[PDB]
Amino acid sequence: MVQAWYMDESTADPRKPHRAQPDRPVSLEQLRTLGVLYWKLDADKYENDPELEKIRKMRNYSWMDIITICKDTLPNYEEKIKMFFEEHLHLDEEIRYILEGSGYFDVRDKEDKWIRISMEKGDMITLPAGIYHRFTLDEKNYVKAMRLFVGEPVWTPYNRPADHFDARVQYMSFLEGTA
Ligand SMILES: CSCCC(=O)C(=O)O
Ligand SMILES: [Co+2]
Repeated sequence: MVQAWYMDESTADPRKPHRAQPDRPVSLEQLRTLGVLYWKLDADKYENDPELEKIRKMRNYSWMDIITICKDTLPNYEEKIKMFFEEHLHLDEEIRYILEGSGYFDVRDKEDKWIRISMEKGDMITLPAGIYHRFTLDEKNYVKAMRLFVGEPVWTPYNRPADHFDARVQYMSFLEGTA
């Protein structure tokens, strides 16, 4: 199953796992209290998968494309991966389905402590509008992912602090309502 954990107190080498000691694993159930949802799919079938279609229709993920984060092939690579990793939020869901490779999504918990979520081939995640998060490659330095969106996408990150947005206010209101 999908692995998530609280992080250690080192700020060095962000692509390493940074597991807290002793281990403090985080379950899919705890992630749901943060509004973070997850599905496991057969990523070999991504071009034609009834199971992905079910999720997309349920959630109205009407838009998708594919992105490959590779030191060589990605245009403006160095600036892009810097922007992914700055703590930020969006006014829309961030939905990513890992087709190849791997990476980490870090998200803030209810006490603003970092949880690291390890995403691998087959893993699909949605980070709710308003959640503070960031993304980094892991030490394998490669990921290929499907991006999905509810309608035509707007990718704009708002780097923390971004507390004034309605999407953030509504998300805080959502957090009051979960366990
Ligand atoms: C695994 S997708 C690459 C990261 C990304 O697209 C983002 O942080 O917005
Ligand atoms: Co983001």
